[PDB]
Amino acid sequence: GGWCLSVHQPWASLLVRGIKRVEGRSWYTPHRGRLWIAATAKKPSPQEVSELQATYRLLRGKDVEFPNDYPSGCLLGCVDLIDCLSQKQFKEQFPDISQESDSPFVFICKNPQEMVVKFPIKGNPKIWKLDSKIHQGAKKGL
Amino acid sequence: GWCLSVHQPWASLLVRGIKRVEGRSWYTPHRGRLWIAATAKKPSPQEVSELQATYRLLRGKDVEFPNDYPSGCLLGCVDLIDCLSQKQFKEQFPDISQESDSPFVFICKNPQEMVVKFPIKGNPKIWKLDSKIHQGAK
DNA sequence: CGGTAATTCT
DNA sequence: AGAAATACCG
Repeated sequence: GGWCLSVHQPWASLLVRGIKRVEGRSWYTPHRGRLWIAATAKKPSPQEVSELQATYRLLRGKDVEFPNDYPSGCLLGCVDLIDCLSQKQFKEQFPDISQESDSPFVFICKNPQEMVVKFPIKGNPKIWKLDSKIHQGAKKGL
Repeated sequence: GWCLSVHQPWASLLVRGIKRVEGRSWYTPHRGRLWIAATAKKPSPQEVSELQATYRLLRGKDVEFPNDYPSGCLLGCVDLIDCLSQKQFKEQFPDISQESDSPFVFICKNPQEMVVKFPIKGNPKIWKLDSKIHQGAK
C-alpha cells in the first residue's frame, strides 16, 4: 500500500519541494522507495518560517525559491527514500550536504513530488500506512 | 461522522449493547451517533475472559459475547444520548450506577455493529472520520 | 506543552 | 506491556 511519514511544517513543505534533501531522525528505518510526506498538526509561526528559510539560504543560496504556503495536517506529496544512513556514514557518503543534518540517522530522499490539492490527514508515529482510498486518490492526483 | 477509540474487549461490548456506558475522565458536548473504533492495544485472552465474567455478573449467565475482539478497526456505533457527571449518573441511572465510577459517564443507546470491521488508525478523544470512510461505514 | 482508552515494537 | 515517536487537539 502507501506508506507515510509525518513532518512538522515548515520542514515538511521544504521536503516535498526538494529544498530540504534529507530528513533527520533519532531512529532507523528499513523502508525504501516511495515515502509519502504529511505535515503534522503543528502550526508553524511566522518566525519559524522565516528562521527556517534563513537557515536554508545559508545552505543552498539566496536564490532558493521557497513555498508560499506551509499548511498543517495534510498530505503534501512524496519522496523516494533511497537510504537511511547513520550520522557517521552520512558525513562520509554525503560530505557536500553533511551540514544539513546533525541527527543520529539520516533519511536520504530523491524524486520529491508535491501535490497540488493537499488532502487533509491525521498522522501517526514513525512510518505508517495510509488508508487505501486516500493513497489511491493521492497517486491519482499526481 | 465522529468516532471514539476504545480498548478491546470493551469496544466490541459497546457495539453489542452488552456494555451500556463508557466512563471517561473528560466531558464531551457530542450527542447522537458516535462511531466506536477499537484501539490498537491488544487484550490478553485472560483479560477477555475476566471481563466476560464481569459482564455475566451484570447481565446474566447467557450473555452472547462476540467470538473475537479485533484491534485497530471500526466496529460499529452507538447513540451518545448524554454525558453525565458521576453524580448525575448515580441520580439518573441508579440501576446501572455500579457499571462506572468515572468522572464523566457517556450514556450509550441503540448499539449497532458493522458486519465487516474496517481497519483504522484512531486519535484521542472524539475525532472526525474521513467523509468517505464515514460513507462506507454505513 | 500537557492530556490522551492516539499508534509502534523490541 | 511498557517503552518509544516530528501521533492529535486545545
